[PDB]
Amino acid sequence: AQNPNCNIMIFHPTKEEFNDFDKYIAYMESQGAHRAGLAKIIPPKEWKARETYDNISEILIATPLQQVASGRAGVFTQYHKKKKAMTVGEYRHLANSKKYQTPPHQNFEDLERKYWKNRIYNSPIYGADISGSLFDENTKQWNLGHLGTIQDLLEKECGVVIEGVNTPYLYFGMWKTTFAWHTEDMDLYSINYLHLGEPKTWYVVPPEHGQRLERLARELFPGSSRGCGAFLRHKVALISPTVLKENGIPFNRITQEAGEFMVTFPYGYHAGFNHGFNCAEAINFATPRWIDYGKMASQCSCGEARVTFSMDAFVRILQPERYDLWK
Ligand SMILES: Cc1cc2nc[nH]c2cc1C
Ligand SMILES: O=C(O)CNC(=O)C(=O)O
Ligand code: NI
Ligand SMILES: [Zn+2]
Repeated sequence: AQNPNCNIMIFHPTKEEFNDFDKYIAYMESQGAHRAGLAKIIPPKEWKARETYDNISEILIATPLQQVASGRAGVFTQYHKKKKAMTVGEYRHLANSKKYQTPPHQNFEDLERKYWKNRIYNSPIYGADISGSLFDENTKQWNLGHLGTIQDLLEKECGVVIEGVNTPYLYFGMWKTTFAWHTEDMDLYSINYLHLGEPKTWYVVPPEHGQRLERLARELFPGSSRGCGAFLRHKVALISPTVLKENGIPFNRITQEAGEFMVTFPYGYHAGFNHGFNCAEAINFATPRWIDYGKMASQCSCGEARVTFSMDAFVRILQPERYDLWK
């Protein structure tokens, strides 16, 4: 078996290898990349997402989210308080203000220490889940707005035709902005391109060990666990690497820099934080190997977790018992 220790692998495709997206994902998996739950892909040196990021300041963040923490430094939840709309230019200015800017630090490790020590005492503002794309329409390779759709994957594999669409989201971050422990909707893959700005640090649990994270989460957030059989779907729970280590949970970490892709694999729990002002674009996707994970995906039915229009069809076809129980 390839990659038995479930290490995060880093790939450097040539421009020739960067032409066929599906083929390269399959190649990464042939090398065991999926066992980690997360992989980094550094694009060919000749490749660009777009010519410049010069004129993005007029993008609107209709509903910026203030991420307010509760708990202790290594075990906390966050809720999102909606704020008034602001442009990306205004958001960038806010991110660089004295109140919100990245503190002095020695290196990524020092900054990581500061994040876990001090995160809960601040409430950074995140621009999340903004439908759109910053890929130039003429970018032919790894254009996250031009991927084959999950609906077409399901149709090719299973012969069922379903409603629904599949488009990218933009994420504008600042220092300490946080993404909670989660797998993707329907335990899909995701791909994430860091367009510009400061780095993003990721933590990930190997898919084969996901239940270990679930069990720890039930112990650490016992009320939440009683309220919902899949409360990590709510995307509000954080657990630090120190607490994971103390509880013997297998995980890895890596920092993504501007110009790099990350892929998360089916049922790879991940969490992380932004180092400073940045912009990422992400979208879910599927492969034939995903289908069995989609069938097994745990669902929130307490009502807290958002179920998109397109998710409906996934549940209806892959999980008809769970769907009927909904209805
Ligand atoms: C181990 C395991 C547990 C799961 N629970 C939901 N999907 C799953 C997929 C795997 C692989
Ligand atoms: O970047 C973020 O804020 C969170 N992104 C993801 O969880 C992802 O791409 O799968
Ligand atoms: Ni994700
Ligand atoms: Zn729930």
